[PDB]
Amino acid sequence: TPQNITDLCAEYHNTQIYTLNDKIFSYTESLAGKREMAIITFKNGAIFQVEVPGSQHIDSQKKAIERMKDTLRIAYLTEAKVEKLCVWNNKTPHAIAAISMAN
Amino acid sequence: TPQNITDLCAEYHNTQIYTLNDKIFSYTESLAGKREMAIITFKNGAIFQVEVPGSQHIDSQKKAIERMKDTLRIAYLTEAKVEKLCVWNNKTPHAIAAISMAN
Amino acid sequence: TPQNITDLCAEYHNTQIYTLNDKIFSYTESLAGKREMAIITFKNGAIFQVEVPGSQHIDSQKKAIERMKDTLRIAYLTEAKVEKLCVWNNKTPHAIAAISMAN
Amino acid sequence: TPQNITDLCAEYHNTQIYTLNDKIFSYTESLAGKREMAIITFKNGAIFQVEVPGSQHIDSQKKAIERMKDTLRIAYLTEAKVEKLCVWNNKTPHAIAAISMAN
Amino acid sequence: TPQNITDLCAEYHNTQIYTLNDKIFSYTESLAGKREMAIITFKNGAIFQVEVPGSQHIDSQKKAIERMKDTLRIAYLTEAKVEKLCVWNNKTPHAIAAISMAN
Ligand SMILES: CC(=O)N[C@H]1[C@@H](O[C@H]2[C@@H](O)[C@@H](CO)O[C@@H](O[C@H]3[C@H](O[C@@H]4O[C@@H](C)[C@@H](O)[C@@H](O)[C@@H]4O)[C@@H](O)[C@@H](O)O[C@@H]3CO)[C@@H]2O[C@@H]2O[C@@H](C)[C@@H](O)[C@@H](O)[C@@H]2O)O[C@H](CO)[C@H](O)[C@@H]1O
Ligand SMILES: CC(=O)N[C@H]1[C@@H](O[C@H]2[C@@H](O)[C@@H](CO)O[C@@H](O[C@H]3[C@H](O[C@@H]4O[C@@H](C)[C@@H](O)[C@@H](O)[C@@H]4O)[C@@H](O)[C@@H](O)O[C@@H]3CO)[C@@H]2O[C@@H]2O[C@@H](C)[C@@H](O)[C@@H](O)[C@@H]2O)O[C@H](CO)[C@H](O)[C@@H]1O
Ligand SMILES: CC(=O)N[C@H]1[C@@H](O[C@H]2[C@@H](O)[C@@H](CO)O[C@@H](O[C@H]3[C@H](O[C@@H]4O[C@@H](C)[C@@H](O)[C@@H](O)[C@@H]4O)[C@@H](O)[C@H](O)O[C@@H]3CO)[C@@H]2O[C@@H]2O[C@@H](C)[C@@H](O)[C@@H](O)[C@@H]2O)O[C@H](CO)[C@H](O)[C@@H]1O
Ligand SMILES: C[C@@H]1O[C@@H](O)[C@@H](O)[C@H](O)[C@@H]1O
Ligand SMILES: [Ca+2]
Ligand SMILES: [Ca+2]
Ligand SMILES: [Ca+2]
Ligand SMILES: [Ca+2]
Ligand SMILES: [Ca+2]
Ligand SMILES: [Ca+2]
Ligand SMILES: [Ca+2]
Ligand SMILES: [Ca+2]
Ligand SMILES: [Ca+2]
Ligand SMILES: [Ca+2]
Repeated sequence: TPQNITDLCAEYHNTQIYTLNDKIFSYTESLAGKREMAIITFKNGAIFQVEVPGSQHIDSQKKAIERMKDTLRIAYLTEAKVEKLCVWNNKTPHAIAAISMAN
Repeated sequence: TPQNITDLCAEYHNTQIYTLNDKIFSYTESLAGKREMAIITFKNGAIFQVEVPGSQHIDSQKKAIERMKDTLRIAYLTEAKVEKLCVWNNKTPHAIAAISMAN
Repeated sequence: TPQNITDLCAEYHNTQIYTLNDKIFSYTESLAGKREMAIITFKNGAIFQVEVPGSQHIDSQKKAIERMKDTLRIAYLTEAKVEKLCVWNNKTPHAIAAISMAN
Repeated sequence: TPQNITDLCAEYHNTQIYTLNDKIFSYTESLAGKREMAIITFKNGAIFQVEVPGSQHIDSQKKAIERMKDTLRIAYLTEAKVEKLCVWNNKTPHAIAAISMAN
Repeated sequence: TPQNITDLCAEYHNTQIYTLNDKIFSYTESLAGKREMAIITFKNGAIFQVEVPGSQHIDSQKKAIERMKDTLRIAYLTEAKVEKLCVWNNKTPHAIAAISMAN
């Protein structure tokens, strides 16, 4: 089991770490059919999504996807500093696999 | 996959973007049978609903509807600025499909 | 579809409106068997319940009943001003059907 | 249907009301197998549990037990004054049936 | 039934109490397949996980595992003092069984 976000992300092909050290600049969420997703941006221009749940996901991931959207919303509203995001770079916008927060 | 609320909105027939750049003025919620819904308003007079779940909604939208009501409630209680809403303008009040929050 | 709490409330028999314009004074909840409910009070002495879920409630209402109790708890904790309640007056205490909040 | 915690409590055998009028001093929760429970303490040394779900609870209590643990966590974190707890006194620690908050 | 975290922890093999008396330094959450987990850190260098759910967990633990991740997130965002953690020390990072907060 990895002990940090960087090591976790390195377990996956098609992932990279973005180091933001910044609060989330905007938060977007959609309930439209086939676009049940969230999109966040940062002041530097980065745009990331939480993917629409789908065939690329195993059943163990469905609760986690819902948790990640909960996390991003509350981070946005508390202005919480996002340290790193582990993201899939084989999707546009890049898709969030993991997030770390620190003061 | 779209990169913002505007492009997302444009993927659907009968939707429109409203730009509010304002906090939610009022939040209303009902548990009454056949009226399990939320209604928000803005200072400018805009009134928007999250629809009662029914046959216009595919199963994947169900969770997303419940999430949208959570988001609108907490956005209200935190006085969070709403940037844009993507809505179905074929319903009265207009029905929320997506929301973006930013300053 | 109604556009406000008053018009919603009018769609049902045995309901009335209270206009509190005040924060919730007290919040109570219970997990005891057959009494899985919440009760709220206002400074003016009004007492209201979210009913125990039951045969009088259609399946679509079950999720809404849970949400209502979530809303009341967070409204209480943030000292959010309640504008109006729509309640059923054929129950004792009067039972909440819908709520509106505005600053 | 009762109108307050004291009357609700009096509808059950092996219950009593504690009147704390204080915030929760400590919050403990466990995910360990067979001890999926929460424990609260008050500064006066009183200790209470939310029981591990079990055959002593009817299905309708299952959601309400989960709500109670949510309520105690957020009360702890917001330093909300707990007015009274109704508890079953044939358990050790005494088991929470209901809570009121006021202040 | 135990009355505190130290006694609860002692009912299990391969556990120990860590006494932190400090807020969470970092919170990390992942939705990546087979790594649906959370990791927290403390200023002192301690790293702990909430395990990916697996065959080492019974059905009654599933909801509590989701609850714990909810608790850690909100503890982190509130800068809540964590008193103790009961952890499995035959996992790396050590795996959270129970948490107590007090300040
Ligand atoms: C920083 C890092 O870890 N790795 C690389 C990487 O980063 C760029 C790559 O993700 C491309 C993919 O198109 O997007 C660039 O950002 C765009 C923004 O694109 C949006 O945000 C990213 C993160 C993706 O989700 C993408 O799908 C989104 O559309 C766009 O919104 C606008 O801001 O323009 C920038 C490019 O200027 C990534 O660039 C990196 O992040 C941006 C925000 C900015 O900080 C750049 O300075 C930074 O490089 O690939 C690039 C390729 O040049 C480099 O190798 C990075 O080192
Ligand atoms: C009785 C008691 O509470 N602790 C013992 C115990 O503690 C050390 C032990 O848990 C080892 C792992 O076997 O880890 C040491 O911490 C590492 C950090 O490791 C991470 O956090 C711990 C808690 C585990 O989850 C581990 O899997 C994680 O990797 C590591 O991140 C880095 O910071 O280095 C430290 C020190 O090696 C535990 O050490 C204790 O806790 C740390 C935070 C610090 O306070 C240490 O000074 C302290 O000893 O075992 C040691 C003997 O190894 C002592 O008996 C403790 O009393
Ligand atoms: C973005 C866009 O295309 N806007 C055009 C649109 O806006 C009006 C329509 O959306 C109509 C359709 O009913 O409602 C108008 O607003 C009413 C308001 O309606 C409630 O809120 C709107 C957003 C809808 O969800 C309705 O279903 C709701 O009932 C009433 O509650 C209010 O009392 O009165 C206003 C009219 O003043 C929309 O008005 C626009 O948005 C409002 C909030 C104001 O900003 C107003 O100035 C705008 O015009 O249709 C108009 C036609 O005049 C324009 O073409 C807009 O571009
Ligand atoms: C109110 C009391 O508080 C503590 O002393 C517990 O050990 C008792 O069992 C009871 O819960
Ligand atoms: Ca700010
Ligand atoms: Ca702000
Ligand atoms: Ca901080
Ligand atoms: Ca204000
Ligand atoms: Ca006050
Ligand atoms: Ca306000
Ligand atoms: Ca204080
Ligand atoms: Ca207060
Ligand atoms: Ca601080
Ligand atoms: Ca405090």
